[PDB]
Amino acid sequence: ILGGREAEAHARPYMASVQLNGAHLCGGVLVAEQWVLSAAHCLDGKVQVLLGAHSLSQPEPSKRLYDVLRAVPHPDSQPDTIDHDLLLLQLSEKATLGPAVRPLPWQRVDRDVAPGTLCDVAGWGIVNHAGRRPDSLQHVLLPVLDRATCNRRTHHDGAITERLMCAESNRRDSCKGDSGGPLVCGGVLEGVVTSGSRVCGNRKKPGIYTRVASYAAWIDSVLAS
Ligand SMILES: C[C@@H](NC(=O)[C@@H]1C[C@H]2C[C@H]2N1C(=O)Cn1nc(C(N)=O)c2ccncc21)c1cccc(Cl)c1F
Repeated sequence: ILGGREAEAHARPYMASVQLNGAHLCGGVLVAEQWVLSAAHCLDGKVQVLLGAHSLSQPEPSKRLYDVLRAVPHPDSQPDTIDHDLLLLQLSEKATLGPAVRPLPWQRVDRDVAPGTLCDVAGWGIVNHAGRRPDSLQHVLLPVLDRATCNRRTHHDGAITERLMCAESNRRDSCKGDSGGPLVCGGVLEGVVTSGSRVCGNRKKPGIYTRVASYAAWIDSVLAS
């Protein structure tokens, strides 16, 4: 997260770190007892999910690392595109829920949110241009950027489909390692940080997030498998 601040520890109990050989790979979001939603491009290394965490490195009572029974990339995702950029990770078992570990309800109405709606993105992604990686969860409050402005020639030039949304990227932004993490608006999961490479912190190139409501049938179908 560029230009953010350290998040209050365990105040987002749905935040997950998707890990590869015990190193942070992507954000994720606990959406069901046994399921973490993330981004398609995040993923034969050992993939785990860390829940209840603030620090990646430090012992915390709430911290628990879950093996993953199944990784289910969206079957229409493709490298070289950020369409359908979701990933569902079935944990080994139902996560132990408590104050620091709780599923986040996700948006089912497939309608756009208000322009400028202040949403919250958290992650363990890079925090500056040199690539400094934070130990502790960061977050940033970002206003939603309407899709029309996001698609202007000087911006993302028509690339933003109705299944995607944008937020402002003006020095504050998601960045590398934030992919797969939550964009939370009005207390509900609205979007998932995309996981294609993109410039961070450039106000002319907004952050892109996948609209979970647009993918309800997919999510429902995979969570009930
Ligand atoms: C392990 C490795 N993880 C990744 O590269 C993940 C894993 C794989 C999906 C792709 N990834 C991304 O981040 C993709 N991505 N998304 C955004 C975005 N939306 O702004 C972005 C902007 C710029 N470049 C890549 C970007 C990592 C390297 C260094 C530090 C950290 Cl903290 C870290 F996690």
